[PDB]
Parts: sequence; C-alpha cells; structure tokens
Amino acid sequence: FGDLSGIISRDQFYKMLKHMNDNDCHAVGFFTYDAFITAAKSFPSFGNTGDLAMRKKEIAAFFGQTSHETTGGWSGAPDGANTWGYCYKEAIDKSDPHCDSNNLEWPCAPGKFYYGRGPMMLSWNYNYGPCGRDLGLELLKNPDVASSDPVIAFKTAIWFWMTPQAPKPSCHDVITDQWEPSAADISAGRLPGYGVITNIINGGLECAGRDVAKVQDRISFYTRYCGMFGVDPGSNIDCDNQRPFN
Ligand SMILES: [Cl-]
Ligand SMILES: [Cl-]
Ligand SMILES: [Cl-]
Ligand SMILES: [Cl-]
Ligand SMILES: [Cl-]
Ligand SMILES: [Cl-]
Ligand SMILES: [Cl-]
Ligand SMILES: [Cl-]
Repeated sequence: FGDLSGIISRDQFYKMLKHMNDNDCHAVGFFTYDAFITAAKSFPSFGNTGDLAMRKKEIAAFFGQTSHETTGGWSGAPDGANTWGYCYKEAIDKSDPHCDSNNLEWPCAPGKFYYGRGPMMLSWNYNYGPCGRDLGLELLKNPDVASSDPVIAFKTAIWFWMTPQAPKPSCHDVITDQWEPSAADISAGRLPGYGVITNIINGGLECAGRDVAKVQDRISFYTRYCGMFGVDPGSNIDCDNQRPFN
C-alpha cells in the first residue's frame, strides 16, 4: 500500500515526460520514476484515495500542474508544448532571496535564497520552513537539497500538494472530492475542479483572466495526461471566472 507502480508504470511516466532528457532541457537524468515512486511512499494517501479512476485523476492533476511549473515547451515544440514537462528542476532567475518577514514564523538563513525548486517550484521561507519540519530536513539552512536529490525534490512537491494553507484547501482534497467550498468560495466561482487547483498554486498571478496563457498550459498538460490514463478531466477545469484565494 502506497506504492503507485500499479497505477502509473515506468513506461507511462517516461511517455508523459517525453522530452525532459532532451538537449533543450536542463535537469537531464534528474527526475526518475524510481524517485517519484520512493517519494510517494512517504505520503500514503496520495494516489491511494478513492477508486481507480480518482487515483489516476489525482496523479494526472499532480503531473499536469508540476509539468507546467517545470515546463520548457513553446508553440511548435516537437510533439506539442504539452510534452515538455520537467525540463527544469529550479528557477532560472536565482537573484531573489524570497524572504518574507510579515507574520514571520520561519527564519531566513543568511546568504540563502528561497527561489523555486523541484516539481512544484517551492518558493519562500514560509514554504521551505514547514516543508522542512514535516520532512525532517533542514531546508531553511540548506534549501539547495530540494534540487540536488530527486526524491527530496518530489517530496517537496507532494508535501505542497497534500498540505492545506488556509483559506486554501489542499490540492489533494480538491481532486479527491473531499473539499467543501465555503459560500464565499461559491460566490467567488471557486467550484471544485482543476481550476481551483490552479488557483491554490498561483491564482493571484493567473486566475480571473490575469494570465490566460499560463492557465491554458496547466490545462493542456492535465487533459493530455487524463487521456493517457483514460480518465475524465472533469468540469470547472479553468479559473478565468474565479476570484483568487486570499
Ligand atoms: Cl502513496
Ligand atoms: Cl527510473
Ligand atoms: Cl499544448
Ligand atoms: Cl541558496
Ligand atoms: Cl485565468
Ligand atoms: Cl473517469
Ligand atoms: Cl470531463
Ligand atoms: Cl472559472
């Protein structure tokens, strides 16, 4: 129980991530199926909640979102932009420390930068802190471990997926039909669906029509992957008519 090898095979993993080992990509040989499988064993509920179709849809949504975060695709890329997931393992621009001091719980270590790392492009002291505590890693003091070890990389992404950050539910709860939207969520058009997941991850900079291009890219990866798993993507897939969470 908690081994996802029966739900997603090695062959499906590398077909999804068709171009991640290409010359045009940057984390060649870094993200492996073995690493993903190992990481997932640490979050037993992930990919093991609901019936077969639900389990597959969770994996499709997780890869849809992380593919976008790490994408190196472009219009006219070989086999389509939605085949270029996992091309990066961290932010290109590493100049910003990403240290937030408002309502500070999580100390920034001097000379350390909390730019995007790993499949979810985990950023900011207020993510590295609780993630490191939950995983037993000193991620604040050494945030580069999240991009030097593929299992750790995946564990940071799955941690993010599984962890609610009020008022946002976990991505896991949304995709497994466990999230009960508040009446504010409903009046805001945040209905359960992949669109809310986009909203959780980066809604402030993308949803309500703020960046249609990025949202469309998230959706293209997701629908491709759903087609490969033979599951239905569902409704409320877009977030252009949703207010961001805050
Ligand atoms: Cl699991
Ligand atoms: Cl492998
Ligand atoms: Cl596409
Ligand atoms: Cl650093
Ligand atoms: Cl949008
Ligand atoms: Cl289905
Ligand atoms: Cl559908
Ligand atoms: Cl919407």
